[PDB]
Amino acid sequence: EKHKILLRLLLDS
Repeated sequence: EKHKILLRLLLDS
């Protein structure tokens, strides 16, 4: 579930 949280924090900008 670590790879899902990183992907969302980034492409958010």
